Amino acid sequence: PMIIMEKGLLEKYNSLLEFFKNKKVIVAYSGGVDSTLISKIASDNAQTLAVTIDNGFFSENVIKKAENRAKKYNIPQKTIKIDYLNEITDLENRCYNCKKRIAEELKRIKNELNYDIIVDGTIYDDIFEDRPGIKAFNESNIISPLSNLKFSKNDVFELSNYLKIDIPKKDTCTRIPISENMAKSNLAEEFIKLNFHIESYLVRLENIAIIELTKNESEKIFDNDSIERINTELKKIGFEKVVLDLNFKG
Amino acid sequence: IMEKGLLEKYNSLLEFFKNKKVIVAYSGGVDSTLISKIASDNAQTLAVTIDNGFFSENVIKKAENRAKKYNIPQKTIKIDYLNEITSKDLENRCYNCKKRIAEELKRIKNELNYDIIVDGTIYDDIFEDRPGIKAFNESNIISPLSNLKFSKNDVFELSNYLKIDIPKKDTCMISKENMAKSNLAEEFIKLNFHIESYLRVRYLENIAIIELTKNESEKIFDNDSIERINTELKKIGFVVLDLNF
Ligand SMILES: Nc1ncnc2c1ncn2[C@@H]1O[C@H](COP(=O)(O)OP(=O)(O)NP(=O)(O)O)[C@@H](O)[C@H]1O
Ligand SMILES: Nc1ncnc2c1ncn2[C@@H]1O[C@H](COP(=O)(O)OP(=O)(O)NP(=O)(O)O)[C@@H](O)[C@H]1O
Repeated sequence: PMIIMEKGLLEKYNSLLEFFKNKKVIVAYSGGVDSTLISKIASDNAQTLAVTIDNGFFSENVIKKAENRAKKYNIPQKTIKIDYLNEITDLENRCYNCKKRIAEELKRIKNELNYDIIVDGTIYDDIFEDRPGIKAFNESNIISPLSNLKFSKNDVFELSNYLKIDIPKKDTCTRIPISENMAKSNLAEEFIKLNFHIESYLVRLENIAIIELTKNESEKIFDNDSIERINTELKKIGFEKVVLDLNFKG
Repeated sequence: IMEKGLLEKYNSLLEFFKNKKVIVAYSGGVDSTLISKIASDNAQTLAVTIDNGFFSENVIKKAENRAKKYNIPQKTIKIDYLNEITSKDLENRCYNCKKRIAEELKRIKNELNYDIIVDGTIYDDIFEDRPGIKAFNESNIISPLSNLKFSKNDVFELSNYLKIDIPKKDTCMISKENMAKSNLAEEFIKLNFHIESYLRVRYLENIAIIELTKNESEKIFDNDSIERINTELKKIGFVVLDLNF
């Protein structure tokens, strides 16, 4: 080994090295950190083409940055345009259908170019979240090696740094109280107070319920049952997320 | 409008727009849709969307379709801003970039011999740090929602009273210091509490949002863990746990 890194990450990296060997690899490339990492590893070790599908959901600035970032790392890259907007397909089934249309090109591109595999930049952390398009890519036989090797996001950052891939800066363009929300707050307090016998002092932003409380009550909510009930019911009041302050007051 | 406060703001807008030719800096978002619709119902109005390459086609199309839906006259003007190197600070890149939009809006106002340019900045916005607000002011672009002290709730309420739909979430939908802070928080909790499975630390406004699976959740439940995790994730300078596992 030419880099010294933790054995866990080194095994994952080595698995990637062997997997790409002697393959012609189409990489589904979005320009982000995750798909940049695997594009660079593939291109350093195999005949590789990073393919960006421009379906109208990425601005020119984002597309240009992805192209310049591939050139910077000597990753062969092409941007292929589809007019997906004019071919519409449902309620968020757009996610699956939008991603499926991206998956369907690339599979066309892989067959036209007689390449061997398509890989993407989906990581292990991603498959625990609600991302419908992961199904859509699997249905086109697009492999997620970072997910197969159980890459966390931390593993992506560390491996990127070892391979001297810069984390891209933010476009952005920082810091971000009325009362309906006083009503939601109080009813959330009243609900938990009445149901968990939370006599002691205890719900605070952007429709997110921030709960504060003391240690003695804290042992009561630890059972998942409570949390499952507390998360659904404080969302019935319309809070989109329920969250608990780990700063237990005196 | 069941509220006199909101009724007064609305009436102030109607009175100000009467008999004026109004250019609206229109992005398709809730705020500039609200003032475009009020201008458009009460005055000769043109909603202008500047396509500078930082908005996707989908966003442009949705703004155009949203204008058509509410009978707001609308035009998308494309500029090739990306080809111009004029700024190099993240606050001067914003400022100079927004200046380029403002300058295009001012060109259109003079060419069409219109009277005023208004935008959708609200009162809440001016307390946050957004560089381009300076740039629009320097082109004499007015912020009526800010001048009348619209909060975010006032916009939502007035929109509902005027039957403007609040747009749904976009399909399938961050500095280096905060990526770094988050990453160190994950590393800390994973290594210390044997969180083999999924663990992530989301950051909003320097607040640590911890995410994890049900099976791992049993590990952190004891007060001891939370006391240590709350102090140490503040050592990084951020602490709260998302109850939706
Ligand atoms: N327009 C696109 N063209 C090509 N590949 C794409 C495109 N959009 C997404 N992908 C791929 O699909 C993967 C998963 O999509 P997504 O759920 O949006 O993850 P992601 O957060 O964008 N990953 P990344 O941006 O590379 O760090 C990405 O890592 C890319 O490999
Ligand atoms: N591309 C654009 N073309 C025309 N006007 C624009 C454009 N982008 C922004 N504006 C105007 O500038 C105002 C303030 O900019 P900004 O705060 O970035 O937009 P925004 O849509 O209000 N985002 P947000 O306040 O977070 O909802 C908008 O309300 C619009 O009136």
